[PDB]
Amino acid sequence: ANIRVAIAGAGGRMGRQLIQAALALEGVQLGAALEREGSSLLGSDAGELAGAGKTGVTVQSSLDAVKDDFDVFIDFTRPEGTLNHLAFCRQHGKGMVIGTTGFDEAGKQAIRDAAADIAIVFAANFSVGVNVMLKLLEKAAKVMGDYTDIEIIEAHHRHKVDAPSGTALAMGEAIAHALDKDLKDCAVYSREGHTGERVPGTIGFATVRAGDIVGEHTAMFADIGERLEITHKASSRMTFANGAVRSALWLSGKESGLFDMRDVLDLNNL
Amino acid sequence: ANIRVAIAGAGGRMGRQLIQAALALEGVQLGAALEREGSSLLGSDAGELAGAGKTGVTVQSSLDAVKDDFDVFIDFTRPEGTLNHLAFCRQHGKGMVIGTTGFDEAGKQAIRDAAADIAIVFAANFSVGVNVMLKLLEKAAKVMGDYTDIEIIEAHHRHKVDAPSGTALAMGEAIAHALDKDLKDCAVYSREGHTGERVPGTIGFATVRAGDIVGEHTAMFADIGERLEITHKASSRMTFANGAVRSALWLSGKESGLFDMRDVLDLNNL
Amino acid sequence: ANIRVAIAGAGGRMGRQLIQAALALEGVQLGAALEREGSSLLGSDAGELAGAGKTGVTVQSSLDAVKDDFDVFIDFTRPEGTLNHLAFCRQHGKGMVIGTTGFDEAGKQAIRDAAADIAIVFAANFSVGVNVMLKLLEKAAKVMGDYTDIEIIEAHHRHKVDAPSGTALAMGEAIAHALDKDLKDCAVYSREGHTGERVPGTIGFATVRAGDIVGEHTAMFADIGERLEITHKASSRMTFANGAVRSALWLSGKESGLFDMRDVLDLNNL
Amino acid sequence: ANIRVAIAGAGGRMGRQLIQAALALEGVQLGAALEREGSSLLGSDAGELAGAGKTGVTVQSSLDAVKDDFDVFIDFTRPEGTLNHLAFCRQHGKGMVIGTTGFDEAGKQAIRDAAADIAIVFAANFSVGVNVMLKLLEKAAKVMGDYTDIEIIEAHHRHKVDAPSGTALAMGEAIAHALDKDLKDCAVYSREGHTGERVPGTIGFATVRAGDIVGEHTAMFADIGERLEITHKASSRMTFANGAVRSALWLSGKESGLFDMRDVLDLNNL
Ligand SMILES: NC(=O)c1ccc[n+]([C@@H]2O[C@H](COP(=O)([O-])OP(=O)(O)OC[C@H]3O[C@@H](n4cnc5c(N)ncnc54)[C@H](O)[C@@H]3O)[C@@H](O)[C@H]2O)c1
Ligand SMILES: NC(=O)c1ccc[n+]([C@@H]2O[C@H](COP(=O)([O-])OP(=O)(O)OC[C@H]3O[C@@H](n4cnc5c(N)ncnc54)[C@H](O)[C@@H]3O)[C@@H](O)[C@H]2O)c1
Ligand SMILES: NC(=O)c1ccc[n+]([C@@H]2O[C@H](COP(=O)([O-])OP(=O)(O)OC[C@H]3O[C@@H](n4cnc5c(N)ncnc54)[C@H](O)[C@@H]3O)[C@@H](O)[C@H]2O)c1
Ligand SMILES: NC(=O)c1ccc[n+]([C@@H]2O[C@H](COP(=O)([O-])OP(=O)(O)OC[C@H]3O[C@@H](n4cnc5c(N)ncnc54)[C@H](O)[C@@H]3O)[C@@H](O)[C@H]2O)c1
Repeated sequence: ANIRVAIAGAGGRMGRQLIQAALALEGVQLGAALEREGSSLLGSDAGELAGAGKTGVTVQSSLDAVKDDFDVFIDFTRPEGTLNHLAFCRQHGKGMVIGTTGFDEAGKQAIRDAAADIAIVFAANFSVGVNVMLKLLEKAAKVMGDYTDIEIIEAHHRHKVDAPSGTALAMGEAIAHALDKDLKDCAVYSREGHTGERVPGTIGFATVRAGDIVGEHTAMFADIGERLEITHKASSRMTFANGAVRSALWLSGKESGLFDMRDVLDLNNL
Repeated sequence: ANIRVAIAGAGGRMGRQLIQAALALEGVQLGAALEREGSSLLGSDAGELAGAGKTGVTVQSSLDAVKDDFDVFIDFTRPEGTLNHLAFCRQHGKGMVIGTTGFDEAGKQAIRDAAADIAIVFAANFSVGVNVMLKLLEKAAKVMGDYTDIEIIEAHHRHKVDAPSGTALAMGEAIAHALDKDLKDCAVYSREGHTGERVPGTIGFATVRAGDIVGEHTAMFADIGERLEITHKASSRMTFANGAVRSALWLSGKESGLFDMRDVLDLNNL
Repeated sequence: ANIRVAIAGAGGRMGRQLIQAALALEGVQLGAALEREGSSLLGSDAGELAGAGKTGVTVQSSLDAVKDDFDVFIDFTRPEGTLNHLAFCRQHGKGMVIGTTGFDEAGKQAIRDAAADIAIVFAANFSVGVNVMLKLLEKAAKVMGDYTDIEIIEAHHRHKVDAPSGTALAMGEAIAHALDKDLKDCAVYSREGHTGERVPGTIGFATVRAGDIVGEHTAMFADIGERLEITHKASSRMTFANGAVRSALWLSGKESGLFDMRDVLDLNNL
Repeated sequence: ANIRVAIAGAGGRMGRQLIQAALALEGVQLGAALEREGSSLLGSDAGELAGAGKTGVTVQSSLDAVKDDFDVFIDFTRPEGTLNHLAFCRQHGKGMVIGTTGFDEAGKQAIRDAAADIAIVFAANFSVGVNVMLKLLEKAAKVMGDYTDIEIIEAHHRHKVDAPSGTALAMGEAIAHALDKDLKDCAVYSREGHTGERVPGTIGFATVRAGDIVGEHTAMFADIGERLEITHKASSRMTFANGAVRSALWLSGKESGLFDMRDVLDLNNL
């Protein structure tokens, strides 16, 4: 019952979860369900896709076709698709929640630029948990980070291709900044053979790849005699679907500006 | 080389660690080393006790004997001993770092009262780690605490007699307050047989007792799809010795008032 | 391409997973797909249900209807349903893989009795992982169990109603037997207030209930100076679907007898 | 009250623990306490060193001086020292428990050779826990190792110089053998940048270095839907002192042969 949303990528891993997350969320209605033209346009929506009910909400291929059908557009697709939707939403004040990744500089640039006519939440990671952990780790670095050893460990399924995750990296920068240094001057990503002694001031990263682990991140601050650990474990991708939808909702009343989860979660004044 | 400290309880589990912690700390000198009269007054100090060097600093039995020998008094003994030292330090402006526990109301009351003539740091738990975790858990409860399930797990050695630790309890109150409720209205300490379903809004506590674990505390905030955990592991009692000494030092320049670790660590503005 | 299986409960939480697990497994074909008569008999199978392909394999309501369609019958339904299927399979030598739980003594009794005419794998827990852990914990108890403190911790989602899980309980008995004692003479399930000291020889159990955790079990053997932990984490119910299907397959060539996972996994000679 | 032992290295990190472990153990008496000639020959033993009692047992510098004073010799010193003691014990049938590491091939060779005249327990790691875990991990690999991803994670204090520990390496070989392959053909020790996908069949190792962690080892076997983890956490070096002393005792009645913990712990028939 409020704000309607459109879900681009409706049959992809993220669009389904996004449908379930949307229904399930209150204060949000499911306006449109896009997919691209050429697929089996997998039975005009419903629980069709999102294994849910049925919903007279049926998947489509046309942006202008639905224009009056949603208020906020949520995208977890591909940079190229995004940029198109971006142009349309921008044309007709339609807010975006964007979680597609891998833009090039030009990519990102359109986004900030579309951001003065529409309201956009753009974020790398939409898990609330993760966004809080990043805030915590700062504080934490404030008082313990200094004199404590700092090591980040992250585990992911056997098909993740980049080591150490992007979240581990953000964790790393979050801290290094806190200590007001540069991640690049103090990071160590590998430890094989005779290393000699751990170097004070660095931030080691350890990386585990196995099974279907969706994502676990732990930050450690070790002194002599005690350890503080802050771990975030994602159990399923619903974790981002939930936080995308929460932000769609938060966009309510919002005319324009570029935002992220700190904005949504008000981690700022926190 | 600065501020000298006296260490009451010099041959007890805490007084040794406290000697090592003191030497090792910089900006602090070891002025006096008390024990009570009647013991083997275990070879007038040194590495004697604290397995350290030797130090022309030799253990004693007389408060007035050392009065000019230390500036700050650190006590991890017994309420009764404390109250005495308390009276002496109070007489002659001598600051206290107090970590003795188990006062009765009258106990605590003398303390606050001695607190207008001398400067005292009185704390239940002097581990920095723990004190930060407690600050974090609040913040955390702020944004996730609400709609997330909250469970505290703590492990301790097989001779701890009270379940769930005092730290778990403080963890619990730290949160419940954050959510602005009462720990007493929402706590669950045991789960045996047919419980039926977990009740939204409660804070379960699980308690593990085994071996020589000095102390591990984990707070969990579980949603559907993700978990944030904040764990503090004490590896040795040096963790409190360190933070007692850090507070002794912090007391420098301090005339009077009652304080604790939030004060020492400035967790306040944090 | 081999052995066909029928999946009773085809639209329940377990029957879908069981369909996916079956296709995906090799050396196994999907013969029949039952549901009971009266439901929306959720579109005669396929990826219909198990979000899979389509499969000319369509859900049904009639046991005799499919009799020539499967070789082994897999049941994760209700005791009452089971007992029926049981009678049919027993009539016409059809092997069972049974994972339905909660029989009464009479229940279990039919099962052992059907077991001399057909081959049945009956198990409480069909996760391979868990079945290995239970074997390990014995061995383990053999050499460390004795003089080490033993504590079992288990976490499950907020709608589990019985504390401490059935797996924790089996873990407990697995050990107690190893030490050749009785679980009932040495178990402790709760620890609230002044407990006094941990009692040598007992097996404490700690129980965590939160979010959507599907199931985590940890067994601890703590001495002075070291801890051995054996943890099994279920990430999704596919873990049992997989092991049910593996047993269906194992049943190949098997005329009759009652078996379980130790049999399937040959944990016996292990 | 039985078997006396001599402890070479009596003031080193290991010799003290070894004294405490010895007294504390029953069925073992403390015969001699060596150190080398030139040190402060730290007050002829007692709780002197091992912070224990006093013991008319006083530290020495002469092997022949004590020859009638102990039955079994325990060494955690240096290869060079070892080789000497080795020659003496060999001369006069005196059993050895050896935990000194870093021999060269010639080193090891003397040992096996001294092993036909005296009885020696020679082991890299004397923690019982670790020795059981290694046995478990085999079994485990037997049934799950194959099709599961295998990752070893180990943490150690900030002054350990070799990555991945020797225990992680032994863990690795223990498994690889189980699967009957070669550790060297399937190990991966580092994961930095674009790795591409995890390769089936390898054994990744992740390495954490921080604070004063004495040693934590975890072996993981991950499938789709479940994980089995076997973790061993050393809390203090007493863990090896205990197992050295247990082996000294086990040596009782033993004339000659080369042995290790599997022998002591009978992990063989296990
Ligand atoms: N930021 C976050 O927290 C977060 C989390 C998870 C994934 N993601 C991102 O979300 C996106 C979705 O990934 P996914 O796992 O759903 O995988 P996927 O392959 O299932 O997603 C592809 C989806 O996008 C649609 N799409 C592709 N190209 C398109 C085009 N040109 N025009 C229109 N529709 C197009 C596809 O039709 C499909 O629906 C990715 O960019 C991923 O990087 C982000
Ligand atoms: N607050 C913290 O973070 C923290 C942490 C650990 C322990 N503690 C507390 O510190 C204290 C020390 O415990 P401990 O493990 O050292 O055990 P312990 O038995 O070793 O401590 C006893 C010490 O106090 C001395 N003492 C006892 N009674 C005395 C008296 N009447 N007058 C003078 N000296 C006296 C004893 O002589 C001995 O030195 C306890 O109160 C404990 O509750 C606090
Ligand atoms: N042993 C294991 O490792 C294991 C693991 C998980 C669950 N289980 C068990 O498997 C079963 C399935 O649970 P579920 O989560 O799929 O939940 P569910 O509610 O989805 O399962 C019910 C399914 O059984 C069918 N069914 C019910 N009554 C029937 C009847 N009289 N005749 C025929 N069909 C009938 C329903 O139609 C439905 O398909 C339960 O008994 C559960 O205890 C066992
Ligand atoms: N195998 C195990 O499980 C295990 C565990 C821990 C350490 N270790 C080994 O045990 C040994 C002890 O290490 P440590 O931490 O006690 O450190 P350390 O520096 O305290 O040990 C040195 C000790 O050996 C003595 N020593 C040195 N050279 C000697 C010589 N030539 N002749 C006689 N005495 C001599 C020193 O006097 C001192 O007592 C090392 O080899 C270490 O690698 C083994």
